Amino acid sequence: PPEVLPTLREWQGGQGEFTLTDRAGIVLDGVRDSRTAADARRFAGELNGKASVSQGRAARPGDIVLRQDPAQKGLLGAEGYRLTVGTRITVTAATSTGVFYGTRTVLQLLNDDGRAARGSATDVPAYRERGVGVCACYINISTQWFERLMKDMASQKLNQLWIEAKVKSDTDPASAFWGYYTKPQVRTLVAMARKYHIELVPEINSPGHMDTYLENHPELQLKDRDGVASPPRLDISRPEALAYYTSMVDEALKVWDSRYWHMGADEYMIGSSYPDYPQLQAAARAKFGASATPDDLFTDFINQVNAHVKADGRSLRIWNDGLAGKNAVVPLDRDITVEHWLSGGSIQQPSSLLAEGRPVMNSAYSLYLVRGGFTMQTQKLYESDWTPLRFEGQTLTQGAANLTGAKISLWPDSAAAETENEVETKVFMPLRFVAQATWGGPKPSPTYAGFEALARKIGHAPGWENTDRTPLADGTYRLTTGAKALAPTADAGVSLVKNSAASWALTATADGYYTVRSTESGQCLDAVRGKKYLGAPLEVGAELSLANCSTTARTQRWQLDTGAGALTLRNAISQLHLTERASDGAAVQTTGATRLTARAA
Ligand SMILES: CC(=O)N[C@@H]1[C@@H](O)[C@H](O)[C@@H](CO)O[C@@H]1O
Repeated sequence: PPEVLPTLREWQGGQGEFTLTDRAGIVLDGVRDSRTAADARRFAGELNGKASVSQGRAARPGDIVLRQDPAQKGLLGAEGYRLTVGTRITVTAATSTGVFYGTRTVLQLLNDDGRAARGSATDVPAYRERGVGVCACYINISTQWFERLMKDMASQKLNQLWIEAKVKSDTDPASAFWGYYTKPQVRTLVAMARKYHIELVPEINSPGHMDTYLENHPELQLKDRDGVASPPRLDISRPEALAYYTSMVDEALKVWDSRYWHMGADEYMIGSSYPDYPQLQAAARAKFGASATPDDLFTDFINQVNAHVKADGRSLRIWNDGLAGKNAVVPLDRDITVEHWLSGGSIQQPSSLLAEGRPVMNSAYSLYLVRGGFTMQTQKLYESDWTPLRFEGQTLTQGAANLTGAKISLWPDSAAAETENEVETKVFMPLRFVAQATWGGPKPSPTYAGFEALARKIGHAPGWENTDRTPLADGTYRLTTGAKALAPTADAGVSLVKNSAASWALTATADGYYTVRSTESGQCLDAVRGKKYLGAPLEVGAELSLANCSTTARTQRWQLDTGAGALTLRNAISQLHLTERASDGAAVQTTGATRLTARAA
């Protein structure tokens, strides 16, 4: 079988080889489809040489034929294709997506030497949800980084991107504090996902983990028997609580424009806490009788969100850990997808969830990457023959129609411990592994070493890189705006100082940033002031400063964002830019930027 990733579901080999010559063309000989044609024009360019795209002439030996035939939808589904490698290559699919995935395989087949052994496959995914999740909460993850991830996902036939993030709110401006995405930024991500055949699954977590929204709304916070508020927890016994959350959901769904909504619902309450929340107890018993629990009120709240989003043709998803068999009266609505990440205690088992007839996704903790914490051990998973049947706590003995797939999940828990560019490096093999496990073809090799070699040979998606990480040669520069230059000032501060001749040693790092070191003091430009979340300096307005250079301080790493006349400096961790403070000229971090001209010194 061919060395492609994910591997083909089957392969019937033949004799001979297809070879790409400068005579080859790309032939679209099915239905007219502008998306398929645009994708095909990119594909034609991603091959060596100069292939033209046509949709009027018959195919010929040596051509790559892309045949979109909607009548094949029953056989091939929305994402499958039929590949023939002969004297010509033929990809037959029912949809633009299926043709695209076929062309991902073709690129890999021709990568090494423009030749491919002959044969054929019907290649259809074993699972319908093949995912990566990124938690872009507290911190901000750049849109350029997301575009690169989407290209890489698409190149490996992954089709689902979960994003937990705050949208800068017009509905509730008191929640609009960094990190967030603007509505234009969200629409940019939406456009990217559509282009790369990826479904976005946005999340605002509720009714736990709401500290990023409830900080300025103490009236909505859950109180215990002692009267003590839990800042991250919404009081679901208050009607104003559901109204608040569904408002924020509505505002986010308008811009994300996704079919799915993920409301989270992880880490809200456990039964050992029930003596301390008699008001949730009371509210539950009032509604659902003498056996009802706080978990019944929780499940009901989720079902209410379900009804809300279903009214606008959307579908709901949650994490699994709040399903612990204590909802005595109120079952979770069956058309809510449950993403299983955690087992233990009385948490409901995968088998039990699947037996209930709901969609269940495997989002195992084992598939997590956590800044400063656990890293998915792809080698071990490969060596132990991990598949989506292997949930935390339980391995299923057979498949199920309602097991949707799996995803890897990226979390920022110790947010200053690792840059997004370092996470990008770390996720390379996880991404290929979950793509392989969910597409569902046979292993290319018994052991991991062969898989890894193949993955690294293929490398990133064609067109992956979307930035220039090293726009300045390493050296000493003055950084100027008008009459001012960046310079050291009082109390380890840095400012834009009129008529200053100060200069800085800029040196690229291995992870796509620069250190910025004062030629005067020898100290490094850093972000260590202001409010921290998850250990990271995320306050807009916080002053920048100088500190002893450190190889481990990720807050000393700066991204150079380029223009023709000037550049801006973005902190790797905070994702805010160096900005001049008007009152005193101090360099501070904000969502704007001061444009600086680099002048060799
Ligand atoms: C769904 C999920 O992973 N929930 C939480 C996550 O919110 C948090 O970052 C982590 C801290 O260790 O605990 C759990 O993993």
